[PDB]
Amino acid sequence: WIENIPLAEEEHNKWHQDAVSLHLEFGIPRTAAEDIVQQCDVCQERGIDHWQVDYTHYEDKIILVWVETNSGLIYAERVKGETGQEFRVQTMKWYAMFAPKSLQSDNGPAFVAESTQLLMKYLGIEHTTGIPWNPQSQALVERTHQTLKNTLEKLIPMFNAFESALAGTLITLNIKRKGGLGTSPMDIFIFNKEQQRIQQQSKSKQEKIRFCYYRTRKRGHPGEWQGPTQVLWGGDGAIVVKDRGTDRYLVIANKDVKFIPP
Amino acid sequence: IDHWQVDYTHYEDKIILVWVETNSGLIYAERVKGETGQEFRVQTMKWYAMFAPKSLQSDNGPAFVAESTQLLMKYLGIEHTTGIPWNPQSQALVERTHQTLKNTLEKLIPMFNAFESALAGTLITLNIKRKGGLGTSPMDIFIFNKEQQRIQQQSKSKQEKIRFCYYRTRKRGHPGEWQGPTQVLWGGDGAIVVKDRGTDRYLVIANKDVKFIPPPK
Amino acid sequence: IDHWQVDYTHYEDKIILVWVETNSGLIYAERVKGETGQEFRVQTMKWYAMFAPKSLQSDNGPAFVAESTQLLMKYLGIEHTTGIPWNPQSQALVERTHQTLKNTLEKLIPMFNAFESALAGTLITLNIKRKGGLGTSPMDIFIFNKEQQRIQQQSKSKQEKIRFCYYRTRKRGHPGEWQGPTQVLWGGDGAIVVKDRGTDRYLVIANKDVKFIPPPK
DNA sequence: GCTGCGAGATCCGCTCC
DNA sequence: GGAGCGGATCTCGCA
Ligand SMILES: [Ca+2]
Ligand SMILES: [Zn+2]
Repeated sequence: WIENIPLAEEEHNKWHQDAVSLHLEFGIPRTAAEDIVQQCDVCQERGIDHWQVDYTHYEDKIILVWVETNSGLIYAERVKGETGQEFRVQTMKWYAMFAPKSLQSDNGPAFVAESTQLLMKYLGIEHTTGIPWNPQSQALVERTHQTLKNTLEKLIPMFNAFESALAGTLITLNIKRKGGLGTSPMDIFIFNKEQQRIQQQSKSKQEKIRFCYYRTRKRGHPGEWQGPTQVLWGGDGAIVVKDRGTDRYLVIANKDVKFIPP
Repeated sequence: IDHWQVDYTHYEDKIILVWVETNSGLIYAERVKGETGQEFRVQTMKWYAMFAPKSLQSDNGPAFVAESTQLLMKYLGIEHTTGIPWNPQSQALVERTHQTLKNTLEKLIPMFNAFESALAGTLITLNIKRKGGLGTSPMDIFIFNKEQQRIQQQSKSKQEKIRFCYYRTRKRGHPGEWQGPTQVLWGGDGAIVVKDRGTDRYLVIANKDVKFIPPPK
Repeated sequence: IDHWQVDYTHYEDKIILVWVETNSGLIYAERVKGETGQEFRVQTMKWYAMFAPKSLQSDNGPAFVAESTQLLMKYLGIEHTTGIPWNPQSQALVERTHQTLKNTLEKLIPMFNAFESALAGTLITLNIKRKGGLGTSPMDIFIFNKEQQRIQQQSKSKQEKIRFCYYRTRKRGHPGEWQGPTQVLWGGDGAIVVKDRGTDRYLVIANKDVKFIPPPK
């Protein structure tokens, strides 16, 4: 946790990994990995709970597409109409069973409305609307629709309706399609939630800013007290701080820190 | 382990179907338009899409007893049993969940304006605000059970290694011949312990004079 | 034990260097011509001539920080820190000592013509007249601290006895786990003192919450 | 119609006092 | 259990 932060930072400086890879490798919190990645000047100059929504039709019926950037999870459900009210119904019914944090979409008649933004404001999940001019996004969106629509005709004859094939497509994609060590995309999502839940136990007691002094040990010589430095994250007797001089993250034991009243 | 149940409720001349879990307590709600079996079939397959059950128990229904329905449920491979449940625990859980959801939905009336939005919002509130045990949501305990069963099923991989190794000793200031092959007993940092056949004695040998070989046929 | 602090004071355009001690409480004041590095080193050497300090604290000052000063201090080989002491205890002690010495010096200025003789007489009178408790003068505490620092004392710490036991922590009547074996420190009546490995903090555990390890048979 | 060799160190396993 | 002791084993460099 606290101890391996500089190791992750220097590894990312060497190789320029991503936040998810750093989290899976060094075990650092996802927030810390995101902070490290975002602060990279080269990176400034793809993640969990990040989804994309696209519109498609088949046999003159309305269907919505929800593609997860990381877990490769696809979800769909029948939609009566493209109006704003029905669109909101589907969007928040999507949150009924999922807990995302980011979402991207294009411009549409039901995307923008006087009540659409205020409704998502209550949910609190950040959403960005823009034009996907990235060639990677263009080629990634194309394959998902073909993959989901190819499985439709493989099970039409003995299913009664199209909404019946709606669940069959999800069964074909999210249940049987497996990579790695026989891991399904839903397995990836469920496992991701496991390590995602851990950081709540730490951030629950960390929601109150504190200033503290730090002391640098050099060959067993305490030297002096230095600070003040903002406490980044807490640990079992270890505290990580930012050095103003060397611009590096340092780890100090709990026996060389005091409390400064606000 | 992975038991599910179905129950319908009537409110304001409308029918709401509820999926209930016994061991964990998952609750799901949906608005059933008509009593035709097509709606029940599509709801069941949507549930199979969004959930991975192993056992389902339910009462009798006008559309449940149909050859096509049994054929479809056997196509999905799930099991189902007929007859009214006689377990008081299941009845108590179902009644408590139904009364709680009814109370929550009737309390939440002024906040919404639409209907489908209202049902899905009630689903959100019931599935999120329900804190059981150490503040665990029903979906949270469900994913806990899934990850626990997955890790207990996959834990056998780390146990089936039984790798083989060679070893050699220093005699009269010079290295000896590569004795083996043999199966390692315990391997830690710096050295590993092995069983010798010449003297039937345990010997600890460092990593600087060993070789690692997969077990033979 | 044997904690010292060095400070400067001004009186009638005269610089006086003062050493304040915590355990013995003795004040040592001398006259310094100027707050230069070489003279500061000379004064520290004069102070070290009859005393053997172990812990020293200093405030901010240009003479305190210097490459030659730090080399000389490492020549001393004594645990000392230099910086800005914001601890209220040290500041309060030093200001109280300064106030006391300022109050006391003006009483014996007239009959003693020499300033050095006057300050020596004042400090002599203070350390021979002022007594606390049952009549404990500061040099008695100082010699007690000095005689507690015998080299032969450290070797007399293990005659025959050494034991081991477990310990469990209690939080509002709810006990914890045994935390593994740990080394004992001393055996009291009704409770014992142990050292934690995770936090390096000394704790006290009741006898009823401690499981004794039997001696080898 | 024929050819490698041993001196000088070092321990094991032994038995005997 | 201490004790020395006979012998198998090792490398290297003559040309
Ligand atoms: Ca020759
Ligand atoms: Zn980077």
